[PDB]
Amino acid sequence: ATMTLTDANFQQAIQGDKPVLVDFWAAWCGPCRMMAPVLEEFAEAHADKVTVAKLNVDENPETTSQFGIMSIPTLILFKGGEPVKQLIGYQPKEQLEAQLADVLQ
Amino acid sequence: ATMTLTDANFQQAIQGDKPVLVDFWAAWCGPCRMMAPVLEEFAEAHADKVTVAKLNVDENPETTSQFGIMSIPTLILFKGGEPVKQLIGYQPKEQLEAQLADVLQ
Amino acid sequence: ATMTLTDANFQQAIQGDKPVLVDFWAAWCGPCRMMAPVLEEFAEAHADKVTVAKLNVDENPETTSQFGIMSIPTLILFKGGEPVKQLIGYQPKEQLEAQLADVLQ
Amino acid sequence: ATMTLTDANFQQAIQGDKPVLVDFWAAWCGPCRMMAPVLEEFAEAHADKVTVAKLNVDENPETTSQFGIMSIPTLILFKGGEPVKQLIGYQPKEQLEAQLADVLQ
Ligand SMILES: C[As](C)(=O)[O-]
Ligand SMILES: C[As](C)(=O)[O-]
Ligand SMILES: [Zn+2]
Ligand SMILES: [Zn+2]
Ligand SMILES: [Zn+2]
Ligand SMILES: [Zn+2]
Ligand SMILES: [Zn+2]
Repeated sequence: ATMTLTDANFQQAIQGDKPVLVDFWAAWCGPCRMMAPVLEEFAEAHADKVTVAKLNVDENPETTSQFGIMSIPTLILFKGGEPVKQLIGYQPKEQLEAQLADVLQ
Repeated sequence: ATMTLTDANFQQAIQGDKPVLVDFWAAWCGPCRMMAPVLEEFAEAHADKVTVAKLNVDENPETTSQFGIMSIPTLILFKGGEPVKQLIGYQPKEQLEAQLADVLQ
Repeated sequence: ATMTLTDANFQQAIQGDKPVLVDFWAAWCGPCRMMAPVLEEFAEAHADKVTVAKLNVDENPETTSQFGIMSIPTLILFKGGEPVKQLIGYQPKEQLEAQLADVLQ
Repeated sequence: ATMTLTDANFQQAIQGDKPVLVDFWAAWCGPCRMMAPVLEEFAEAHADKVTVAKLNVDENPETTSQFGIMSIPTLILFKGGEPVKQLIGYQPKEQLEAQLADVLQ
């Protein structure tokens, strides 16, 4: 249920009418795998409030560099086309709920 | 030229006239000292469009908690009484300028 | 099941052959609260392989700066008095098992 | 003089004679470009004591995943056949000196 973003379609994605939660991940990132199902389900339950997207850092160096990613996983919540929150590391469902409580209001 | 905020006066502060760029810092912070001058100059050059302030996370957990802060430093531009943009880590002069050019007009 | 470390007793605590996992946490860190119980069960179940400890970054800026902490929760595994692993962010029970696979033998 | 390590020749390098310092990097890494000359010079000044190598995480997902890499860059010093110390993020030459020189004899 997650939208797949690329260096090419990134800007378009975040200029949308719904906040966008972007998962910066990689295949080599063990925690990212474990997190995928949790994020997918999170996406399914709140598609009415936020769009959850994923960006493969291995294939999109431009966007990853632009937002200064330092560690993988890293999720950035975009509102109005700007980064307003940056979640570092594994995010359990309870934290996604708590951190995006505002956009989910 | 850098207002000090606390849990007690924080709410009032972000409800002021000008947008407020809040630097959440900690004594253990790595690039904060290296950032102090950058923020001073930034404040000096944008006195009319923004108020630069600092919040020591070591002594103000409530606000730090509320805004889901995890990285130090974290800069959050408040406009409309809510975060409109957030930057983490060391932000040099030009990057600060490029990143904020769009939320200060 | 979890010893408390400070700037004053930190060096002594890591000066041994038995691995020590140090959770660098803060009062303002929501995730950290959610993880305390996961860390506690882990400590109890692997006391024979690793010593689990906590260091409150708000009160211990020396050690925290020494190891270059940038975000909170950060757990550092020490072996032979040197940091051999830095786990960034929330660590679910399974990630702790995976990540510390080596020491758990 | 730094070696380029791959999933193919990785074990062969870290398993032998002298210590091996591996720089896990990525094209999107912020401080990696800046760190390149620093790693090269530190390597030369301690060539008898350590072999310095680079591993692109994108191109070599297996080794990256095996060592639980999360932050880019991550430096891991291998002794015998295992990690004896890890550093994350940008490191100027004097920090590589302060952090690794003593552990290299
Ligand atoms: C061996 As030297 C020049 O780093 O003291
Ligand atoms: C500073 As040295 C251990 O390379 O003589
Ligand atoms: Zn939900
Ligand atoms: Zn300007
Ligand atoms: Zn176990
Ligand atoms: Zn030296
Ligand atoms: Zn010397």
